[PDB]
Amino acid sequence: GTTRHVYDVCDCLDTLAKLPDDSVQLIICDPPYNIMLADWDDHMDYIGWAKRWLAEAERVLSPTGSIAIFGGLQYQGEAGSGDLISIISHMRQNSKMLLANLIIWNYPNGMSAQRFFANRHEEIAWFAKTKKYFFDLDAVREPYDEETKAAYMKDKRLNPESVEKGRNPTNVWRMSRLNGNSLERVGHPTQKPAAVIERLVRALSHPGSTVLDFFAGSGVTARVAIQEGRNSICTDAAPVFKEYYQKQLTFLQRSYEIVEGAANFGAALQR
Ligand SMILES: Nc1ncnc2c1ncn2[C@@H]1O[C@H](CSCC[C@H](N)C(=O)O)[C@@H](O)[C@H]1O
Ligand SMILES: [Cl-]
Ligand SMILES: [Cl-]
Repeated sequence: GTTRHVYDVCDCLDTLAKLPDDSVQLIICDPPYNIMLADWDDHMDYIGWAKRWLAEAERVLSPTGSIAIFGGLQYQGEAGSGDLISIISHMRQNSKMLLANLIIWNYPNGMSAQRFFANRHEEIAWFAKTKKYFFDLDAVREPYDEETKAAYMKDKRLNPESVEKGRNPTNVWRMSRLNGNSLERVGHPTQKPAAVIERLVRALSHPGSTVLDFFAGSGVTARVAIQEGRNSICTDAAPVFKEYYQKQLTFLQRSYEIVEGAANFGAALQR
């Protein structure tokens, strides 16, 4: 009943290259949306660079696996950059994966704007490797209060089972981002709130399966994986990632084993 979690500082392609085909159940992907100066030696645009890990991501996913890709739809056209649409368009043309849902993360607060509608959303593209993708809706249903539940149980037109299990969360999630006073905050500039990752982990992966994140950033995926009983592999190219990861652990003050080093990826792949 003990889960395994491996972490290390690596480039995404180097991590993927060490993972065998169909060995991962879920991938959390919140990638940078611009290439680096040196990348111009081999590419002419963002997708040219991104196509490599997107292909590798699909390769390591199991037949029942899925990948959630975070991104926006505000790309302006700057060379070397792109957004979630650049990725989706590429996938429609070159991948057999299915777009099972385009989730809208609608957050409450943000900056104001005088010349346009203030931005209050970012997206999550959920891609499934095949039609046999795993999905656990009941694990993420939102229960009605005892009052609403009662009013529905009296309505013979409605199914009692559905009422008791709760409502489908829908593909529009109203969840707030982390603020400067959040207890989760480890220092990463774009740290994602555990709440959003949790819903993905619960709905798109089963207990004891492997969750992979090669742009781990703050290491939030490992914390969620540990909490939900999943195994995990988290890597990020930034040396500071190790610090964030260790910090995530302190939040966990349960049976799990932490292992450093890409050479040990296997520990987290074992079912
Ligand atoms: N080649 C690479 N391999 C692995 N990780 C990389 C990488 N290039 C960047 N990263 C890491 O990926 C993470 C991206 S955070 C991006 C958040 C959000 N998508 C946004 O655009 O604001 C960072 O932690 C960064 O260190
Ligand atoms: Cl959708
Ligand atoms: Cl993060």
